[PDB]
Amino acid sequence: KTIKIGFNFEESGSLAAYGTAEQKGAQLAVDEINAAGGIDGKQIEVVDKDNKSETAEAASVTTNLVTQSKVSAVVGPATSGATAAAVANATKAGVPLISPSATQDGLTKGQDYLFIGTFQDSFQGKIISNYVSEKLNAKKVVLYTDNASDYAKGIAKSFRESYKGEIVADETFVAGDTDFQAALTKMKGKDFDAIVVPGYYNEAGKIVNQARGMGIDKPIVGGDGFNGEEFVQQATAEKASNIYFISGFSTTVEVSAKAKAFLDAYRAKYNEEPSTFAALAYDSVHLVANAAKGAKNSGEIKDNLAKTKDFEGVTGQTSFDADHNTVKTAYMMTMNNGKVEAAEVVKP
Ligand SMILES: CC[C@H](C)[C@H](N)C(=O)O
Ligand SMILES: [Cl-]
Ligand SMILES: [Cl-]
Ligand SMILES: [Mg+2]
Ligand SMILES: [Mg+2]
Ligand SMILES: [Mg+2]
Repeated sequence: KTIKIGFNFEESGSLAAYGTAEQKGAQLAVDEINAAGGIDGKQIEVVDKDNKSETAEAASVTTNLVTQSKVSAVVGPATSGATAAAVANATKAGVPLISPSATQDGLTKGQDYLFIGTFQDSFQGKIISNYVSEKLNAKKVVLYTDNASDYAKGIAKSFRESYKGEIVADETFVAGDTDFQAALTKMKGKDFDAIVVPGYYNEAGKIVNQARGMGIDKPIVGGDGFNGEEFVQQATAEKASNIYFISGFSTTVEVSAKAKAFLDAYRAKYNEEPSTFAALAYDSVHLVANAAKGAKNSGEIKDNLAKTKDFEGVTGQTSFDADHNTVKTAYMMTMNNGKVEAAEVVKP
């Protein structure tokens, strides 16, 4: 027999770069585990569903995975809105759901069936404030945020709380926008030392593109939403200079053997570079597979995940606390000409 595992990922739509990276990293882990004999001698059977980057679809897909497909665990969604919309449906069926990358604070509170593989937005905002203040030496900044996003708003809230310099402009945009001219024009005529942009790649990359196009050269700093090659494609490699952003995976600073092995394996399998989201998803599959060893049913997989205190993976350790959260190493990436040239370990 087999062990059924569902994927619920943003494989198409506005968040596709994130979910597709996770699909690739998760599938690589499954393939390897299967080649090595499966779990308890059972092959992993994947039911891979695309949530289209939509919250209602993420919810519907979860119901179908847990009640029709009758999967034992779900990996994904990648993003916070979708994860928040999926959790109650997994919970009703008593199936654990692990999001490799949903950073919304408090998402796991009281959620016996939700696990989060990454850090939180409060942590991101604090790191951004510390970095722009102490490393970019910024006494004045522009804050430009996706107002249609709880993710972006959470990072912005934390940033404002921590930052002691002057926010000279606190402007907005919304997901789906493709024109940022008015706001950028308004910013240009003001002295500032950096622009902090909480948001996702479709908007952030276009913002970088347009800012640099109109002569704004100062540092543009983002949260984890800046990861991936689609951000660089939107910005264009030329304009993707003086860019800094948070990541949970680095190929150069304090690089572990597991990170090296994953980079090599992903390149061999896909002939592409992995993002931090592929790395987190690869670890999430291993966390579930390990938890499935000796598990008689889905509640036991959940219990076993909750007892995971010392897992070592591609993204360092995973050690779940009582709230199903794990501390994770974070890096501030330095990007020029669309390439990461430096990585610095950072913490609040
Ligand atoms: C892919 C994850 C994204 C960038 C974000 N951390 C979220 O929670 O929505
Ligand atoms: Cl553009
Ligand atoms: Cl400038
Ligand atoms: Mg398929
Ligand atoms: Mg000045
Ligand atoms: Mg090899």
